[PDB]
Amino acid sequence: MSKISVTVNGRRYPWPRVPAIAVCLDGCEPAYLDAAIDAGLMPALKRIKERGAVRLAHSVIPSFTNPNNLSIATGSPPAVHGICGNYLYEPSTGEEVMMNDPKFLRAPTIFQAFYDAGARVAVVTAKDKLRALLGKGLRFDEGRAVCFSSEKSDKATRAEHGIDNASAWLGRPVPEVYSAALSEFVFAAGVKLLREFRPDIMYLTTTDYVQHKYAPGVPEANSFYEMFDRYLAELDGLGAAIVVTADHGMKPKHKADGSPDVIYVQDLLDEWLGKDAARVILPITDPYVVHHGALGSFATAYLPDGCDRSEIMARLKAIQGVDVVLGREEACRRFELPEDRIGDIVLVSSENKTLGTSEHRHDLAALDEPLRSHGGLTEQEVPFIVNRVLPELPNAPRLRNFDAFFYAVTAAA
Ligand code: VO4
Ligand code: NI
Ligand SMILES: [Zn+2]
Ligand SMILES: [Zn+2]
Repeated sequence: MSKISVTVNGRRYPWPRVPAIAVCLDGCEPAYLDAAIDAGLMPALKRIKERGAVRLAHSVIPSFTNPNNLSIATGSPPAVHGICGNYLYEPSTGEEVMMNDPKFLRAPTIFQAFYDAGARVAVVTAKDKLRALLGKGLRFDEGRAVCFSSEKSDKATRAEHGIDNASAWLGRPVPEVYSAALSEFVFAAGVKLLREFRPDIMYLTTTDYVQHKYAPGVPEANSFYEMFDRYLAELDGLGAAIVVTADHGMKPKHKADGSPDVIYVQDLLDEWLGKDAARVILPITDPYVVHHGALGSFATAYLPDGCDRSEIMARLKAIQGVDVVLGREEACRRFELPEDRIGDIVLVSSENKTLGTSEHRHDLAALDEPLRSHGGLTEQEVPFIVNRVLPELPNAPRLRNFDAFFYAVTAAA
């Protein structure tokens, strides 16, 4: 007998004999897990690590939520699926269109590929805009797919989500968006789906609310992972093959005084090239939000015609805090990004600095806690833990977070 498989974006996925689950712990710097385990708060993960396969994997660069979640969902980098930020910039017209609608996804998900082959597939996200992206190509008329978010769980319908009101179904209220509970709801939904729906393939993804606010090992961070461990214990106990990984890590990005340490890339380009001659894009989050939430460690810039790119790149690279400056061609090759959705230059900042646009209008420092963020090479390294024996499993840099499903189904097969 030849074995059954599903081929997705040039990778062959064996059919899982038991449910195959990937859990994306948003912003989970490996240190978070080390600290919670050391505090005796994660007995299940502690045992799973001991008896399973423990690795570190490399995220996609930019180490942001959407590019990484979509890489995990498709088993491919942004050069294939097309989601390399939160919004793209039109060189002419000067228009900014969003990178949140599914029509911008250019490759099928593993979920669709398995669904189309007859599998039972489940996707639970914390935020609803990711739900729509991740759910592309799923159908809800055969009782074989479930896809909803914690955020809009009470709005779920059979015809569009595969379930009528996930809040009522789970027996928990819709959580606050800015809360640990938004992620807890995902884990609880995942367990109930495993019990009652028995998916062949399931993805659970969360938010990095807690991680942006609290460093590894502080009480509020520890309590989050303590909470997660309970659900991990239940999933593991139910017999699923599980990969626990993250979309990206998290580092402190604040000066000694606790204020954001920022390099304002637009200001610098204004002086050298003329005001608004170039356009700096910060892919971390939506461009019409200004409350310190738009600070990450990766930026791209669209330069005016007939300017010296090589000269502009050399000046930025000389700045302390700017670790990597590359042209579109080199950046797309190196980070595996699509050329048609990236600027003329790509900038990556140092470990404890971020990249902003300009100081005129600035970015409003609203929340108190010292800045923590991601996007750079220093948030690329993520945990990759499997609850099965897998001695051949590679390690970083060969192992990617978007190998999660490949190894989940392999472990399940
Ligand atoms: O939604 V994010 O983990 O790129 O802040
Ligand atoms: Ni909850
Ligand atoms: Zn994230
Ligand atoms: Zn984040």
